[PDB]
Amino acid sequence: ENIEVHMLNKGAEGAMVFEPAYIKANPGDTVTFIPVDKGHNVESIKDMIPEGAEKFKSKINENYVLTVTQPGAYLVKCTIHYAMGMIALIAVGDSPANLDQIVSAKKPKIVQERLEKVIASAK
Ligand SMILES: [Cu+2]
Repeated sequence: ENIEVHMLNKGAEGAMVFEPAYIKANPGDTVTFIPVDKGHNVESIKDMIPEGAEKFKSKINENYVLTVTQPGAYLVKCTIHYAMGMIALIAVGDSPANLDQIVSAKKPKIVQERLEKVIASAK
């Protein structure tokens, strides 16, 4: 299956967001990131992707189709607006083994609050 994600300057949760910012997927699924607004990209955060998944980085303003394989949680960001809270969390499979680690990992205070909200009122 495919899951469409939009990158926007302004969304329900504020400025610089991924909608949806919580993505539940299965191995083999694809996630397509569409920058409806310009000046955005998608990139995996170091140490916040699973076991053997490979890191990735898209081009600014480009549509990017990610194929998810390894089960576990992935924290991704917009390289350009990471500091302002632009993140999305992808959960591949049930009970992702690295979720608690990611939630504890060090990262900007604004992304943390955003991350807390996506796991809470959502899932
Ligand atoms: Cu951005």
